Amino acid sequence: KYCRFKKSGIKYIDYKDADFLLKFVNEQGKILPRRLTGTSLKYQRKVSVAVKRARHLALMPYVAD
RNA sequence: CCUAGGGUAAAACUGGUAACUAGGGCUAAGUCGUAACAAGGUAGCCGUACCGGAAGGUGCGGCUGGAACACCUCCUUUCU
Repeated sequence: KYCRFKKSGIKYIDYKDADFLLKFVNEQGKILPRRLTGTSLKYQRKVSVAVKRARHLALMPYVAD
């Protein structure tokens, strides 16, 4: 129930990795709540805006299944 | 020359009164409806706009000074 970004030394969230951005998304392409992943709020905001940036850049789908 | 008094002109303050007219408090509790008090039978109230014999109704925003119900779809992590 810890933060995978506070445990490691990662300070940025890249959006050009569709394979890496699949760990914070639902099975149908929805952002997972930070309660299930233990991520702090400061990094949850960043991962949410990164997911949205990937959706805009057409690396992750809006409506998936 | 000065100045009491008198005349004249336009204003300011204030009192009384007036056809008609708006609202307020009581009287015997007359006529019409039941708007609020229980979730008052459409939750209530506040600001505002429109409308209607009347209490009032509706649109937008805000509050609980409202009752009854009221824990969860994903289970766990590697420098991307």
